[PDB]
Amino acid sequence: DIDERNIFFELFDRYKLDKFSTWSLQSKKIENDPDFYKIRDDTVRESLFEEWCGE
Repeated sequence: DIDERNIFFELFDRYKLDKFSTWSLQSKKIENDPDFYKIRDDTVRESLFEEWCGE
């Protein structure tokens, strides 16, 4: 419940995604990384990205 989210943006910056371009080009990219599995809810993972994008 919003806490853990910033972890993924953090991961998401760690690998400098594009939080706007695609969810997965960024996430299928962070995929194999144990950090995509920080949260077992994939339905939350991509919601992360959108907040962090302009967070």
